[PDB]
Amino acid sequence: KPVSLSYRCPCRFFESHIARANVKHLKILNTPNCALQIVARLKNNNRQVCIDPKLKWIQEYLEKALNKGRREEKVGKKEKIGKKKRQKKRKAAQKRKN
Repeated sequence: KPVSLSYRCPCRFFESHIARANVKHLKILNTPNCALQIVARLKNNNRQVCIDPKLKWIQEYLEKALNKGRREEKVGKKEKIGKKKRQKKRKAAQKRKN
């Protein structure tokens, strides 16, 4: 492979052999808009490593990661998260009664 300019994400390219039974505390790194990085600590090795996002057991975990890396895609319609610019959208829930 030729040497790229300086494109680099927090984690380098991940391992497509890592197992769920071989991994410890598992986290996904929120990159620049990079390939979501599954950062894992190896259960036996103790070493930090990244899991391949396309791994068949990872795809399931990815769903979890998708629930983590969620932006203003819906957020229902009663929750006005609040921004610091413009805010031309209005999500009101003035019917507080339950």
